[PDB]
Amino acid sequence: AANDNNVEWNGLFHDQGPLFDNAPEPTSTQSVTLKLRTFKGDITSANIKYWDTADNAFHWVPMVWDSNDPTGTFDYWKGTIPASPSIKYYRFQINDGTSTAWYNGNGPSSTEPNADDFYIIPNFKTPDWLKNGVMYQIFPDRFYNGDSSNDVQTGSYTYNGTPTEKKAWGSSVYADPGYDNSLVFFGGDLAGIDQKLGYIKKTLGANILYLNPIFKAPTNHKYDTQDYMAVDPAFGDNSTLQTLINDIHSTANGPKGYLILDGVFNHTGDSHPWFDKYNNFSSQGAYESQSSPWYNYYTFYTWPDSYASFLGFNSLPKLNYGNSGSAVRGVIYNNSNSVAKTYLNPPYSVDGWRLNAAQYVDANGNNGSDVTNHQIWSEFRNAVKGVNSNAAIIGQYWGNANPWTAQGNQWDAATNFDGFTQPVSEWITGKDYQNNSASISTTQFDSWLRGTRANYPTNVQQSMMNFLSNHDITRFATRSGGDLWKTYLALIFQMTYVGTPTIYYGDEYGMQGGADPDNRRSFDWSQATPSNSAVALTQKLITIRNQYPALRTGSFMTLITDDTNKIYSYGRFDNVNRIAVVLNNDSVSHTVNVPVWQLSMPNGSTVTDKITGHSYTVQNGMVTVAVDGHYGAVLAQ
Ligand SMILES: OC[C@H]1O[C@@H](O[C@H]2[C@H](O)[C@@H](O)[C@@H](OC[C@H]3O[C@@H](O[C@H]4[C@H](O)[C@@H](O)[C@H](O[C@H]5[C@H](O)[C@@H](O)[C@@H](OC[C@H]6O[C@H](O[C@H]7[C@H](O)[C@@H](O)[C@@H](O[C@H]8[C@H](O)[C@@H](O)[C@@H](OC[C@H]9O[C@H](O[C@H]%10[C@H](O)[C@@H](O)[C@@H](O)O[C@@H]%10CO)[C@H](O)[C@@H](O)[C@@H]9O)O[C@@H]8CO)O[C@@H]7CO)[C@H](O)[C@@H](O)[C@@H]6O)O[C@@H]5CO)O[C@@H]4CO)[C@H](O)[C@@H](O)[C@@H]3O)O[C@@H]2CO)[C@H](O)[C@@H](O)[C@@H]1O
Ligand SMILES: OC[C@H]1O[C@H](O[C@H]2[C@H](O)[C@@H](O)[C@H](O[C@H]3[C@H](O)[C@@H](O)[C@H](OC[C@H]4O[C@@H](O[C@H]5[C@H](O)[C@@H](O)[C@H](O)O[C@@H]5CO)[C@H](O)[C@@H](O)[C@@H]4O)O[C@@H]3CO)O[C@@H]2CO)[C@H](O)[C@@H](O)[C@@H]1O
Ligand SMILES: OC[C@H]1O[C@@H](O[C@H]2[C@H](O)[C@@H](O)[C@H](O)O[C@@H]2CO)[C@H](O)[C@@H](O)[C@@H]1O
Ligand SMILES: OC[C@H]1O[C@@H](O)[C@H](O)[C@@H](O)[C@@H]1O
Ligand SMILES: OC[C@H]1O[C@H](O)[C@H](O)[C@@H](O)[C@@H]1O
Ligand SMILES: [Ca+2]
Ligand SMILES: [Ca+2]
Ligand SMILES: [Ca+2]
Repeated sequence: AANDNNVEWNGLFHDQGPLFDNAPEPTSTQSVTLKLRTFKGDITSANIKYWDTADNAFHWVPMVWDSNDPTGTFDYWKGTIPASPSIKYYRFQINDGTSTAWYNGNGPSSTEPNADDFYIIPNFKTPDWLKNGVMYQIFPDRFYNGDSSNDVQTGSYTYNGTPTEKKAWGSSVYADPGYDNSLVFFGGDLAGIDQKLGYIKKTLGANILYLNPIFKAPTNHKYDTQDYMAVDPAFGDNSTLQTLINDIHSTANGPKGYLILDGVFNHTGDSHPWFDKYNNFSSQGAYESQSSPWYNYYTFYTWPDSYASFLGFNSLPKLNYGNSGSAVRGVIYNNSNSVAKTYLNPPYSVDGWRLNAAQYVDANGNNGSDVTNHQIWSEFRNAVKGVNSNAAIIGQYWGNANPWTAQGNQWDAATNFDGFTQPVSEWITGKDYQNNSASISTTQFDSWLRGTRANYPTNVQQSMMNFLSNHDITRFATRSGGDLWKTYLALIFQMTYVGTPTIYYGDEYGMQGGADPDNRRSFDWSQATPSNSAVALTQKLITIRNQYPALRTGSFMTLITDDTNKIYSYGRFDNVNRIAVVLNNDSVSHTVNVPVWQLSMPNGSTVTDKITGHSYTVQNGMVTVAVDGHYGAVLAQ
């Protein structure tokens, strides 16, 4: 490069990784020093332009040359944004004579952007164990029956005039005639999970567990809560939970673990004593009497048959959060003996909550996604973080969760459907996560990922729940036609991308299943061993991620987007590590010349494909590696 009235986008780069930001999660008193990369001697001037919420105006901070990278290929321009309590957003204006280019969260641009600027949210912190961990999701009843004595039997009890049905382990999940899909139980419980911690924390290596509902409820999924204060008898009791939490936190059976619980706070089941539609309690619920001490916990349009609920389901009456200081906000999160704080406090001390249907939480029966909804979650945050500043908060949202995270006063992250699940699904399987035809090329994939990451602050990005699938969508293995290689590719990408790798029990070995409830089959433990290639790779990958901080909290730079050969290469890097990931989304093999010079990997230095053990030597900024179709290489140094 040179001073030639031309700013070369290729050399330009910046994100909030260690090399470019010395304060990614600053306090009110820490200033943020930014570094921008450009080809050596490529520009003439560069400036940081930031909008400060303090005075609603833009501010200018001319940058100065700071240094060259070890390979003398790039320049690092420096500039500092002053320390203060206010949220700020910035972008860079890069000049080279008569040529100007802009750069922000969405990369280089010819015209000045007005959205996707980088974020600086003082005092906003997301739990680092979440950024650096690997999560494992479990749908309780279908993981492992560790205690058959608490098993729900056929006919044990009935719900809304329908007996429960028990299935032999491994059988189909669909209810037989006379029964209901939501009342089919396989016997999965807490003792079961406790007995299989070794497989989770050692065989795989995951250090975080997220469980679907485990509180008293009549269904098998349990989102129709009957009592948040008691573990459903079928899964055990509260002391069984205490034991499990102790074994999860234990460092004597593997790495230190963390437990995240599903919080269904937008509604309750219709059989919860506060509502008591079927009169299962001597107390009087809202449905039973307009005098009920809990009458105002709900919204009735025409008492008692017509009332607000979750998406029209009468079994899920919607809670009325009213205004600040309301009884409802008290039992859910404000009171020390509320659902949220009870489990966050001893003798439970869980590590976080997954906010179910979080966007709908509101007052008076409205559907949220408004001021009230956001006011509630920001109070929810103070409450949780007041009890444990390291307790994670991850909300369920299928689109852009920027409105619930970009101000650092609500959730730490969100279920990454839009930023991970969908793009990965369409790129590798040619299907969206509902299994309908939807394909995207590599260039598109890379563009989809960049735009979605730009929707969130860096610490949020690094805390997003990235799963290939879950209890509400179809199995990745099913969307791929059983082609286990597509699972390999998915895993390698998932374990090396930005965000919390999240495995939905079964995906690690390639489990199938279509739309609910078929996406909640019982875990086949004969497949749960390294003899299964998917499992072995999963474990291998998890070890690799835990080995390099760069894969968890490092920068991310796109390296190759080849739609012809279907090759995707990106680099994860920081002050100490440079890692080039090369993915082959094609069905045949391809030899790729990886431009590792982009990550400043010195010539003559060696790299190692952590996935095969095979080592390579960097020569002329490149590294040639052969990669099978639907597979990948993780060149690290
Ligand atoms: O062998 C296979 C090979 O061969 C071929 O395959 C063939 C196959 O052989 C054929 O048989 C054939 O099968 C097709 C499919 O048939 C299915 O059966 C049909 C049913 O018979 C029929 O009744 C049904 O019709 C309606 C139904 O009547 C309606 O009532 C309605 O029901 C919806 C839903 O209700 C209940 O859901 C529960 C949940 O289970 C429970 O967990 C909880 O939900 C909570 C969430 O879990 C939690 O995360 C949170 O979520 C909040 C979000 O909610 C909303 O998101 C929705 C989203 O909108 C949906 O798209 C989807 O993703 O679900 C999510 C989650 O709900 C909201 O939008 C978001 O914003 C929120 O964030 O909170 C909630 C609440 O707390 O509670 C709910 C409610 O109580 C039931 O339990 C559940 O089962 C049910 O689905 O809708 C259905 C229709 O949608 O229709 C089905 C299908 O037509 C079988 O069941 C299927 O398994 C089968 O796939 O054809 C196939 C061909 O494909 C093939 O050729 C080969 O390829 C195969 O390999
Ligand atoms: O901060 C630690 C830093 O210290 C040392 O760098 C000093 C340097 O010794 C000073 O000369 C420098 O002062 C000015 C300089 O007078 C001015 O001309 C220059 O203009 C910007 C141009 O900078 C160019 O970068 C480097 C180039 O990459 C090097 O190979 C070459 O030897 O030096 C130049 C800078 O002179 C850039 O490529 C051009 O496009 C720019 O037009 O700006 C500097 C600084 O404002 O101050 C430096 C303090 O940082 C060490 O040499 C350095 O390694 C340490 O990182
Ligand atoms: O979070 C909403 C919105 O915020 C955007 O940041 C700044 C923007 O940089 C500034 O130019 C404008 O005046 O104010 C907004 C904040 O209100 C961010 O760039 C967007 O992506 C984001 O959607
Ligand atoms: O068509 C399916 C094919 O996908 C490719 O990615 C794999 O390398 C092959 O082994 C497999 O047979
Ligand atoms: O369907 C394609 C689009 O899907 C979603 O809206 C993504 O957020 C967007 O980035 C992508 O372009
Ligand atoms: Ca130039
Ligand atoms: Ca059991
Ligand atoms: Ca009653």
